[PDB]
Amino acid sequence: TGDQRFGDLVFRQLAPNVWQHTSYLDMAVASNGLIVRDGGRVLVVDTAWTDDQTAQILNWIKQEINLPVALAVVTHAHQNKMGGMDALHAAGIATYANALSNQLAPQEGMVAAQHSLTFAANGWVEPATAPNFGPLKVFYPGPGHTSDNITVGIDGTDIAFGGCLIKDSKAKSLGNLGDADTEHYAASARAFGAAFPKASMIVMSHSAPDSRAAITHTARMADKLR
Ligand SMILES: [Zn+2]
Ligand SMILES: [Zn+2]
Repeated sequence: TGDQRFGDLVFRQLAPNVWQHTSYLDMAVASNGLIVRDGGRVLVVDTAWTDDQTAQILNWIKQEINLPVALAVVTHAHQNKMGGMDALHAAGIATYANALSNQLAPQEGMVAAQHSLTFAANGWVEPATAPNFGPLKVFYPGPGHTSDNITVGIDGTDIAFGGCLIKDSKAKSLGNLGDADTEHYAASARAFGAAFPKASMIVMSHSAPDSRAAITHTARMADKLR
């Protein structure tokens, strides 16, 4: 209830101007991103697993929102986040990613975003690299899930997007591979929480939106790794 199926994708409205988009890849693994309505334009966080799935995202937006997609930001260089970059570019959408994500993308078989984000030493995005991001507040919490993994808060809402960094409050593991920073993971998770201290709805890549318990639980799980 509240979920719209659209082809093989699923869309859930989280707020008047925010939807979660979900795509699947058989390895039947879900991956979430965000769609944000900002006045006369749409902003997208993360692609779907594939170009064709991402094109469907844009199809859904055209139908349900009917506003031009101005830009997209992807939160790290893995297929579930950057797999549909070509689809974004073919639609004339300006794309942004961590400079490191763009550096890693060719090795991961991903297409690099058109623009590179860089970050101050306190983790907040450098304003000039993220021009006209509207309500999107982009924060690099430090290495965790990956070295390049970044997070996005939505001003005007209680929503913060933790991507693959944050696991749900009942997650039985962190499901990291070799590119995880198991030393700094805990601190990065907590940095994310501190960057968006008022966010009460935490959106993440691999499960439904959860409370702030997702953040503290993730950090506590990561504490066991150090
Ligand atoms: Zn990942
Ligand atoms: Zn993931």
